[PDB]
Amino acid sequence: SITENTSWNKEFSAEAVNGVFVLCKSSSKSCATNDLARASKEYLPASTFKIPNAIIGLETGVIKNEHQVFKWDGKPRAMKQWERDLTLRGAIQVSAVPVFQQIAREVGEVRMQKYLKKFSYGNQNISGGIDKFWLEGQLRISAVNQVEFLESLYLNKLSASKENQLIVKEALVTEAAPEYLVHSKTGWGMGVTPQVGWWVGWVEKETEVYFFAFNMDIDNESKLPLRKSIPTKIMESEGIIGG
Amino acid sequence: SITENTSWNKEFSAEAVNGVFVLCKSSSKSCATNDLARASKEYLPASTFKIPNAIIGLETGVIKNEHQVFKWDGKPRAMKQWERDLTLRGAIQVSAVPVFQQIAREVGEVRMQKYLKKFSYGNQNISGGIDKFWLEGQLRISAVNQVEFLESLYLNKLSASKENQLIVKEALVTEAAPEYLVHSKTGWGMGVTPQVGWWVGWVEKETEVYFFAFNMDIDNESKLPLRKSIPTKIMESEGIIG
Ligand SMILES: *C(=O)[C@@H]([C@@H]1N=C(C(=O)O)[C@@H](S[C@@H]2CN[C@H](C(=O)N(C)C)C2)[C@@H]1C)[C@@H](C)O
Ligand SMILES: *C(=O)[C@@H]([C@@H]1N=C(C(=O)O)[C@@H](S[C@@H]2CN[C@H](C(=O)N(C)C)C2)[C@@H]1C)[C@@H](C)O
Repeated sequence: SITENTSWNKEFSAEAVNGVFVLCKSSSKSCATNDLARASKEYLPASTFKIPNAIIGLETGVIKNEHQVFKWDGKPRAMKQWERDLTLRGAIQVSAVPVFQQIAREVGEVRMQKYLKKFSYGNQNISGGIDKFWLEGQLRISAVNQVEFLESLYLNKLSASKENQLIVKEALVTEAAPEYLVHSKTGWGMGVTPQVGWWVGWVEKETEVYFFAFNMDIDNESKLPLRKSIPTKIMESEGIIGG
Repeated sequence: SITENTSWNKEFSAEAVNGVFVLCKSSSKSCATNDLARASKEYLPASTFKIPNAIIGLETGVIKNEHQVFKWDGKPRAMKQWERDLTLRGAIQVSAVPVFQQIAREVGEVRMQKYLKKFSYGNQNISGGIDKFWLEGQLRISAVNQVEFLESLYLNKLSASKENQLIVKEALVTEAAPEYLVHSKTGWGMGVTPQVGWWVGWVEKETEVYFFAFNMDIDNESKLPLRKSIPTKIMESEGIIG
């Protein structure tokens, strides 16, 4: 149920990219990858962890509803993009880590641990501090596991209410056309070596659905756009993205 | 306390059309329009009815859940874009009336009437045949009432499950950026005279929300793009777009 698509490393060679793409039609029982070994290798989730963190935040009541506004207290934040009040969708889409760090502290270790067990989320290792484990701690997850987790979310089959799964799904829409709809989330983990870049999500086109996860080593910061463009080119070539 | 902004009319006269835009910031208690009278006048909803129809289809269980596929039976349809299997978002986004006429049939008049009452939807008149009333029947709704209805949907305050309100909201997304999200639906009602063009929806911009509803008299298909361009120009003047 996972096959190595040699037809794909051609897209990684031009930019000298060490990375993996996993692409599954309908279910995680029909996947292909450019690299079987790397597909199952676990990497720091970085900002992709905002997807389970948001679901857990809602399930525990730490996050009130999709209308909650996370107010900026005026204190300097690492990125200018974070120095403003944010909705839940805004916090996710601009990757506002201080909002999610506060959410993780309020969830707490015991509940965080349990929910990552219920979600089968990577190595389920939350060592390194309740507000740091997905940034520079021990949590690790593979591209295959990402696509299993997102398929569950799409189907409302995670161990969470359908309502809370639906709230997080709308928060992840990144491209909307009358032809197709994309839900997705990037990551850049600078707290590990090599640094890791992610783009994960799913595409609904016509009456089909494709789940994907991409990660790569980030050799330098100017390579960051490849985390979306390489998988985008692959999916465009297969007809998955595009009208 | 809806306010009249007469300067907005320049956008209609620039394009030789008659119509109304209603725009509200935060809630339906802070609204402005170019034409106070027309803002409250009721017009056939046409394809904008797919919003309540979708919600009612899910509430009644006619639509199983968000992943329902509406299979095309091979019989010819009025638009080639409807001759295919469609998801709920697909059917809404291409305005596939045959899908919604089958939903309305299965819902039935008694349940359709009950929900339009709960939703305070226009004159709630579903005379005209169960699969025709919003296309050539007696149903009529104003721009103000569309904004009130969509405000209730945004807030999950319609008389339907939160889940089903969320499902239809995702089906209505038409533009997405990290801090800017648009949910919207067009309409063209040619089963009435004059014909009516609509665009209704709401914009979530940073932490603010703006609800809107636009309609205009349509001679024919050629003026349909104005349903988006006139609202876009007014909302730009209000600082919402850029
Ligand atoms: C997540 O993995 C980490 C964050 N992801 C980043 C990235 O993808 O560049 C940055 S935050 C960045 C601020 N400008 C961007 C934006 O506003 N949009 C793309 C909408 C995102 C950061 C390193 C971290 C939070 O773990
Ligand atoms: C609804 O008001 C009516 C429909 N609205 C139409 C319109 O706005 O032109 C047409 S269907 C139209 C065909 N192409 C459009 C589209 O976005 N795609 C093909 C992607 C949809 C129709 C008269 C009616 C169904 O009530």
